[PDB]
Amino acid sequence: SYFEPTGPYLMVNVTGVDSKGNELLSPHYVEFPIKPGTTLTKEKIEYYVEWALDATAYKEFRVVELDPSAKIEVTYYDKNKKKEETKSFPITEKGFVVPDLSEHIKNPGFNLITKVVIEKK
Amino acid sequence: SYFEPTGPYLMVNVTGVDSKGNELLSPHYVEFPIKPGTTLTKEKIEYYVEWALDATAYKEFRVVELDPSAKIEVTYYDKNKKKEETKSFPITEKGFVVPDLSEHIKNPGFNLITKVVIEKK
Repeated sequence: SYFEPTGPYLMVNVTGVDSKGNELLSPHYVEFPIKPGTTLTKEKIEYYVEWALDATAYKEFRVVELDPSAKIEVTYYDKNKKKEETKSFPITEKGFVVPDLSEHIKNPGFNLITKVVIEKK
Repeated sequence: SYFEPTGPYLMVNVTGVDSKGNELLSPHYVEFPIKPGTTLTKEKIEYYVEWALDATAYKEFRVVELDPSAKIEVTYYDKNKKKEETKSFPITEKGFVVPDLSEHIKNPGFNLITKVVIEKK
């Protein structure tokens, strides 16, 4: 889309590095629409980062591992409290259900800013 | 300096916003040399962010508050473990003493990536 997204979305900002820590790919920005009620698990997230890398020179690379301390975070301004609120969700096999924040913001961006180790298959 | 810094440094990456959350200033990158043994406290850190804003249009603005969840973080590759290690330090009045990581890296960058609320004096 050319315009601001109309609903919740997953914003993937990933830095790709090799197994020795050398940066291969700079923070690459990609948006994916998501809907409240969806369960986001570790495998689904890895699939979104592979999808993200498809727009790069590293489209055929295997994603070895995501930084284990990586979390999905959403920040918004609560209008009724006049305060900024930030929620964080862990990336696990059980996963978490995407909440509906429409009461505060119609197009919340769920952020995944992390480093990923990649390698040739 | 035009070249890569030769010793430890504090890297300030701040986003300035007003009291309603409007972004006034985009992540602004500034480096300050620091030495192991120095105690970095909340007030010293606020002083570094004011110093950082002096390079911007918001040089006369008062820094109202730093995001309370902001931490100072340093990431490096431990050569003997062949693993990346990340250390985080809280921003408090007691503060923390800057460690000497020269065994692993000669010019570690202590990162402060946070949002700060600013206003006219």
